Amino acid sequence: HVLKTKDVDTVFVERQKKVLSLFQDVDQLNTNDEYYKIGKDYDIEANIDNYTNKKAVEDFLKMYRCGFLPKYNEFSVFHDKLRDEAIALFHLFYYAKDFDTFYKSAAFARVHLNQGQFLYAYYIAIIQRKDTYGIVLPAPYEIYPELFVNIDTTYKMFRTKMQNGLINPEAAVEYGIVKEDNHYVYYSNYSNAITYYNEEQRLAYFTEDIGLNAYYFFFHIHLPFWWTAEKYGNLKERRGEMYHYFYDQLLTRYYFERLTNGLGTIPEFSWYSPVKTGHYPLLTSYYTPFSQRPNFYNVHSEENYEKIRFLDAYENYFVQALQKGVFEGFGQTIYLNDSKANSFVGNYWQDNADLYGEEVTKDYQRSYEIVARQVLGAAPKPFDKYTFMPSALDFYQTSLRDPTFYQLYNRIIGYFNQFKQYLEPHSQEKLHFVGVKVNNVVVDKLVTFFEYYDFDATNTVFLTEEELKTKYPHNLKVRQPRLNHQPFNINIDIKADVATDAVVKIFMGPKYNENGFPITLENDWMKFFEMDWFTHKITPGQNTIVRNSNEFVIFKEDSLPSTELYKLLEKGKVPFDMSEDFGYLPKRLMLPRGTKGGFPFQFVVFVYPFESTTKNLTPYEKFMIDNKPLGYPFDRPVDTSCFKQPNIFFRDVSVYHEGEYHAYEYNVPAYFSH
Amino acid sequence: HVLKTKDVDTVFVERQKKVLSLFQDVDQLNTNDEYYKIGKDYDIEANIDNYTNKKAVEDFLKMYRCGFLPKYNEFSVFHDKLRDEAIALFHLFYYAKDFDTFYKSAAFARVHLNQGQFLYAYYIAIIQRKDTYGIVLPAPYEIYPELFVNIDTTYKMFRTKMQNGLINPEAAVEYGIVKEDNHYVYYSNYSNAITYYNEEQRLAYFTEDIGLNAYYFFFHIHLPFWWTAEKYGNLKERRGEMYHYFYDQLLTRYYFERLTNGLGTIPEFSWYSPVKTGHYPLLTSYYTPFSQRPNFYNVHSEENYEKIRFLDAYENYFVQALQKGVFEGFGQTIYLNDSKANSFVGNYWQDNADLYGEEVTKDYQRSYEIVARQVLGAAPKPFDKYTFMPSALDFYQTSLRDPTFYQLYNRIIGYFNQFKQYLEPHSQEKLHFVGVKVNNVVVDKLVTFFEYYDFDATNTVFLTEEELKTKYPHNLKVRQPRLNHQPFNINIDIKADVATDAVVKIFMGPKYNENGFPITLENDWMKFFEMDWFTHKITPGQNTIVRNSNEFVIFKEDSLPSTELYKLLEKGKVPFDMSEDFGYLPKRLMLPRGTKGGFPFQFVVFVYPFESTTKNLTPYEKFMIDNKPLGYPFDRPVDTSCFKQPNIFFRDVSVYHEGEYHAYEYNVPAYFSH
Ligand SMILES: *[C@@H]1O[C@H](CO)[C@@H](O[C@@H]2O[C@H](CO)[C@@H](O[C@@H]3O[C@H](CO[C@H]4O[C@H](CO[C@H]5O[C@H](CO)[C@@H](O)[C@H](O)[C@@H]5O[C@H]5O[C@H](CO)[C@@H](O)[C@H](O)[C@@H]5O)[C@@H](O)[C@H](O[C@H]5O[C@H](CO)[C@@H](O)[C@H](O)[C@@H]5O[C@H]5O[C@H](CO)[C@@H](O)[C@H](O)[C@@H]5O)[C@@H]4O)[C@@H](O)[C@H](O[C@H]4O[C@H](CO)[C@@H](O)[C@H](O)[C@@H]4O[C@H]4O[C@H](CO)[C@@H](O)[C@H](O)[C@@H]4O[C@H]4O[C@H](CO)[C@@H](O)[C@H](O[C@H]5O[C@H](CO)[C@@H](O)[C@H](O)[C@H]5O)[C@@H]4O)[C@@H]3O)[C@H](O)[C@H]2NC(C)=O)[C@H](O)[C@H]1NC(C)=O
Ligand SMILES: *[C@@H]1O[C@H](CO)[C@@H](O[C@@H]2O[C@H](CO)[C@@H](O[C@@H]3O[C@H](CO[C@H]4O[C@H](CO[C@H]5O[C@H](CO)[C@@H](O)[C@H](O)[C@@H]5O[C@H]5O[C@H](CO)[C@@H](O)[C@H](O)[C@@H]5O)[C@@H](O)[C@H](O[C@H]5O[C@H](CO)[C@@H](O)[C@H](O)[C@@H]5O[C@H]5O[C@H](CO)[C@@H](O)[C@H](O)[C@@H]5O)[C@@H]4O)[C@@H](O)[C@H](O[C@H]4O[C@H](CO)[C@@H](O)[C@H](O)[C@@H]4O[C@H]4O[C@H](CO)[C@@H](O)[C@H](O)[C@@H]4O[C@H]4O[C@H](CO)[C@@H](O)[C@H](O[C@H]5O[C@H](CO)[C@@H](O)[C@H](O)[C@H]5O)[C@@H]4O)[C@@H]3O)[C@H](O)[C@H]2NC(C)=O)[C@H](O)[C@H]1NC(C)=O
Ligand SMILES: *[C@@H]1O[C@H](CO)[C@@H](O[C@@H]2O[C@H](CO)[C@@H](O)[C@H](O)[C@H]2NC(C)=O)[C@H](O)[C@H]1NC(C)=O
Ligand SMILES: *[C@@H]1O[C@H](CO)[C@@H](O[C@@H]2O[C@H](CO)[C@@H](O)[C@H](O)[C@H]2NC(C)=O)[C@H](O)[C@H]1NC(C)=O
Repeated sequence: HVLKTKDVDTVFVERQKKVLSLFQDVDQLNTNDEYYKIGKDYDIEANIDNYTNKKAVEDFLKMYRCGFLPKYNEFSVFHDKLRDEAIALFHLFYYAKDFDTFYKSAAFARVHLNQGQFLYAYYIAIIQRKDTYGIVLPAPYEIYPELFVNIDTTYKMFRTKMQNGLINPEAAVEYGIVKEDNHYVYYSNYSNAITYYNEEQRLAYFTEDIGLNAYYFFFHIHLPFWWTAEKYGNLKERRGEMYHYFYDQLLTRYYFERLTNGLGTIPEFSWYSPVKTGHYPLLTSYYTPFSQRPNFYNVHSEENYEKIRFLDAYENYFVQALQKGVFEGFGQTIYLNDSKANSFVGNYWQDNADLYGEEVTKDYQRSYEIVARQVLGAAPKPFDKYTFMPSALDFYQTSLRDPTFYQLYNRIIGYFNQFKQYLEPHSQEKLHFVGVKVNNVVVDKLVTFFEYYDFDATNTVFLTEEELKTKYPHNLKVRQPRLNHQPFNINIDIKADVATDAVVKIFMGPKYNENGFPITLENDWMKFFEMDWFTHKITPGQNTIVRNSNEFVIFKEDSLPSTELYKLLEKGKVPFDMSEDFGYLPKRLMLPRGTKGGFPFQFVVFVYPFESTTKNLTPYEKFMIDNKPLGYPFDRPVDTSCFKQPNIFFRDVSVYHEGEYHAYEYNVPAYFSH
Repeated sequence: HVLKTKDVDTVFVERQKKVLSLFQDVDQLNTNDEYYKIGKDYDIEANIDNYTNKKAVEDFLKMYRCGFLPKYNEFSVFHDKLRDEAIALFHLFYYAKDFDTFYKSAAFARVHLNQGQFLYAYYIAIIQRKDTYGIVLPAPYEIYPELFVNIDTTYKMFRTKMQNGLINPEAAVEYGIVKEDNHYVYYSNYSNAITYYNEEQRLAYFTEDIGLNAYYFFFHIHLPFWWTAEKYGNLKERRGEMYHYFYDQLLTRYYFERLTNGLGTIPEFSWYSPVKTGHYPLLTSYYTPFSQRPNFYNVHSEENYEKIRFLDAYENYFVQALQKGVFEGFGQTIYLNDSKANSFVGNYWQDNADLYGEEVTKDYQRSYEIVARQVLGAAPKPFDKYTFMPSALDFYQTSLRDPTFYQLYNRIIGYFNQFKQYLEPHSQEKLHFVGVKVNNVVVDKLVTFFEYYDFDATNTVFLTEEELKTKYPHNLKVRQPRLNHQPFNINIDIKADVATDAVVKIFMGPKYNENGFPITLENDWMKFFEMDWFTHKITPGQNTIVRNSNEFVIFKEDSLPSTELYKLLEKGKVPFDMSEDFGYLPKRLMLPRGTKGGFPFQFVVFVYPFESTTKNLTPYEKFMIDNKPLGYPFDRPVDTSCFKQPNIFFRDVSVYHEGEYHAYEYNVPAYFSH
């Protein structure tokens, strides 16, 4: 298994090394590094001519002269002041006329501003600026290790750095601390191996997977809710569509993990009753432990009355719009069948900039999601604008760790899916592919297993004045057994009459509902996980297609550590996926953990005529190369019919799991010491 | 597989035919039957000299002159008036000087009294009277089909009888109605195939198994809570022990079923909060449907205020007694270490006759169990002393159907197990068998599966005047897939120093807790299901014991329908087990349904010195042939020690399940019509 690579020129390489020079030892400043001198004395005012937008720069300066979030404090985009500052900073980065002015602005920020705040605006700018297109971003877990690993292993790294090494390596092994080469390796367990407060803990290997969490972070920085989608041209008109697709797909995938663990559907809650599923983040900031929400949390308390009424009102509005058939307000009146209605509900639920026709949201345009994250996070109200007790719900990099995150968005998609039943359902004729028929589909054995995975966590530690004189160590390694599966083929048999360009899609869906009974397309159309999308020229007669799971376009390879990125740069290359598909879900997670006896699911292949791609979303996500609605044909209900189309095939499938069932078993000292 | 038989003489054979003559078409009277003429004119008063207790007879006559529960009304021993009348009836039967007087009294009852009331006292008298010892009892599901099969199938039988056969056999098949020979067979689903109101429904194949339920009914009539245990001699002093053992074992067996179904530990509840798991009995009486308790039932309502205070007080008394190290009241002072302590707590929790040192319980001796069943049953207060809306908790034959049954007794055994930690824990020395060592234990593959089981359900129907002139039809058969498992051997390897008489016990226990983590003997000693108990002579050197599951003494063969009993009688024979082990749990249920991949458990063999059997309980249950406390050595905690005793062995074991996972699949017309 070789990783696909891509060729880059000398300019790109030079810009790549520059951006990476600002992603090192992020919680500390190195006066020996070139960036410190540049950044410390950069005069934004004096170079105001090197920015395409003078107003944005002046607003930044005006804001900056008043002070920004101090260093070391936690930064969260869900807090007004912090967000506005971060956004002003983003504008300073985005409007730099050229890479050089941008780099200097970045260095300025790195030296003067809050590390978290800088990293946030930095990450987004690299994604948004045209001149940095293709630039490979370092893994978020490598940049925010304190957000991707529990305190028990963070504390072990702290103890190692404080002791300046291992004092008794033979004893350290019993605490998962091993030395390999010149690296210190830390075997890190998911939380279900240290605390089991509720049954949802059984899903910890999935909800705490660094790749899954990185995936949500990438989703957000690819296109922040506070920013307009203008830059992406077409996506703007299809933004709400993308919202639905992303969350439906994520919720459905999470649902599958629940199913193979016997946890049933995503729980429903009320803002007027205790929230059943609590959550205890084993994370910490530099000033406080993350807030905890005990099981059966009394959410309807005096501190949340007003917020709950707002959330209620927000839901009420939508439900009433569905009833009367029209969305009023926001400067327009949309009937449910309007051609922009789909984008409206999506933008409405997310309360994004595009809902208002602006480039950035304002503080007074209150958000359902932000307020809901606030009350579900269970944190006491902020001490002040710059100080708050964070919860898993305050970061896109830790959101998926909280069971209520899925419950919140499942509630939202719940309404979105209700809205979809008011639309014209897909007719049997529009779904039919005259001349095309799928005679059979055979799927190879589906097997999951846990496999060790390492990543650089050195950013967890603080370097010595002497250590800063020499090259960075990239000394610490965090090792966790992560979910994965064996590659598998899908053999498709297609009997055709005429020759035509066809599109073939591969989905994965449940076979039974939570109670073990047969699924129903009428109520379960939204439970199909899109796995593949590709064009294929169908020749008259017999057509045999073989798609290997490693080829599914929906997923990407694991990221490589910054150190391997450099070696690859010497060759004038960059990982293909890491550069162009950084937002895709890691392929090692395309399958939910199976069971020893094999858990029931079904694959489905659908092939339809290839045609218009005039309003595709390639500038956003590469695989979106058609005009059909995202998730087609499971994007909305379908005109109930008891006789399936010949161009769609459903194949039963079983997901088995090999090796140790529980991930923590691979971190038992007796085991890894062999 | 041949069923063990037993030889019986002419006297026995004649009495067996007499007792069975009163178990036919029980809801109807046959004036053509000999018993009718006998019973209709039998004069109890005139024969008073034929009973060994004249007071008992006069009390029955005095009571009977005021009236008894009318025919067709539902009978339940949990209602005062009904119980008192039944007990008087039981005394009339128990004190008959000889079988003939007994028979005539019974015939009198069958003609004049409420069917259910009669069957109840009849069943018990047959078990208690010395001259009827060994008499075979008909299966309870054959006598009370309307309490062992849901109404959907009962209504089908009614339809068949009203039509006097099938009007369209070909159509009837699609509804589970089939004709085989001269029988009408009805495929009957467990409730989870028709309504899935909560996750507990997943357990319906077990909680509704007719054998499991019959088992509870037999436990009761064997020795009612309202009767003293005097007749059984030693049982009286060890009654409490027997109470703990019966329920703990049953709760543990049920816990195993939850485990392989991902349902965790037995839920805990509060009398002051909504009861989470509801229950919908798909049963009916002749006047009303059974009462239903919806999920999240508001149990703390004005109707239950006083009852709940009584229940709370009952529990407080016990908790405080434990805290102060002594039980006070009920005519004595018992410190926790008193030899009479164990029986006191069991008799206290059951509020039985022996708690008071009386023959039978009185109306004012309020029962925790009866009141708890009253409020958990959720039925509205009784219309009057003879009329009430029944719940599954009003019958020993339907109790195991209701999830709260296990929650109630789990709560009670929880208190019993807390009491046991105040006693002297078995020391390692007493557990040690000097010179005996179990080197190894090997268990054959553990495999479960569903298999069709039939029983006579003709009592569900009413016969015609003409049909009554001829022999009873035994026309209707109920067919259901019931749990079962393949036979398996356990090879025990023992290394002895000298020769001795040893006792060997076999238990099945969980391997992991509900969260999937290792079990702990300090906290899970009460979770070991006793499977076998037998004496074996040990010779010096190497010993090898091979026990087949069909040999385990704790279980019994399934019961035979009454028609088969007659045929066997012609040869002067009766089924061995049905005769003297009717109270045992059906062996086809000794193993919980497994999983396709195999669910983890562990078998443990323990061998100790065979000695004293002075206070054994053979008169009650055959297998209780020792002096040791029931469930030894897991009858109480053990002096925690990380080093295993040589004479005890634990072996990991996996229970797989073959064929269809869901029982209802075997009742699908397309399936059984082949
Ligand atoms: C415990 O607990 C407690 C309780 O809580 C606490 O306390 C707290 O504390 C805190 C802290 O400390 C505080 O705060 C702080 O304060 C301070 C002071 O204040 C004041 O003052 C100021 C100043 O003044 C001045 O200036 C101005 C302008 O701007 C003017 O106007 C005036 O006049 C003056 O003048 C002067 O100036 C100068 C001096 O400085 C010179 O030039 C001369 O001298 C002249 O003359 C000011 O500004 C203020 O103001 C305010 O206030 C007032 C009243 O009072 C008013 O009127 C105003 O308006 C204002 O106010 C307000 O407004 C509003 C309201 O309505 C709001 O917003 C608020 O409130 C405000 O405030 C006063 O007066 C100060 O300074 C500081 O600041 C800082 O921080 C912040 C945040 O926090 C920011 O924003 C800013 O920007 C700053 O920053 C900085 O720092 C930090 C730390 O802290 C950091 O992180 C950052 O980064 C930065 O850094 C920088 O700086 C520093 C110093 O400062 C240095 O050091 C550094 O350096 C480094 O680094 C670099 C890089 O970057 C390198 O290169 C090097 O090398 C190294 O070295 C840098 O440079 C703050 O704010 C408070 O207050 C308290 N609270 C209370 C209640 O009290 C404590 O802390 C604790 N403790 C423990 C231990 O934990
Ligand atoms: C709708 O809804 C409504 C509402 O809920 C309902 O109503 C109800 O109904 C019911 C039912 O019907 C009712 O009840 C009833 O009533 C009746 C009447 O009463 C009256 O009367 C009586 C009687 O008297 C007499 O006797 C005595 C003695 O014992 C004396 O003393 C007197 O004087 C008299 O004498 C006379 O008469 C006689 C006749 O009888 C003769 O001998 C001569 O003539 C002389 O002179 C009485 O007892 C009563 O009393 C009472 O009351 C009073 C008041 O008024 C008082 O004072 C008293 O004390 C008494 O008691 C009381 O007490 C207490 C109080 O505190 C309480 O506990 C209560 O209250 C009581 O009451 C009167 O006066 C009656 O009779 C009836 O009875 C019956 O039943 C029961 C149960 O229920 C029982 O227990 C009994 O025993 C009886 O039984 C019977 O019947 C049944 C049915 O019913 C059955 O099941 C059984 O088994 C039995 O049977 C028998 O008999 C019959 C008749 O009756 C016949 O028929 C039969 O036949 C058969 O048999 C065999 C088989 O087994 C064969 O063999 C043959 O063939 C066949 O036929 C048998 O025999 C009851 O009780 C009520 O009341 C009502 N309620 C109201 C509010 O009103 C309705 O019903 C509905 N409907 C629908 C449709 O659903
Ligand atoms: C009054 O409200 C209107 C609309 O609600 C505001 O107009 C918007 O202004 C923003 C500039 O911040 C534009 O980006 C939008 O396109 C405008 N939308 C509409 C519908 O006009 C207007 O700014 C408000 N009045 C004032 C004085 O600000
Ligand atoms: C008052 O109550 C006491 C206690 O319940 C009764 O005493 C019992 O009497 C019976 C005689 O039938 C004895 O067998 C018991 O051993 C006694 N128990 C105790 C604790 O003493 C007493 O009989 C009752 N008195 C009356 C007049 O009914």
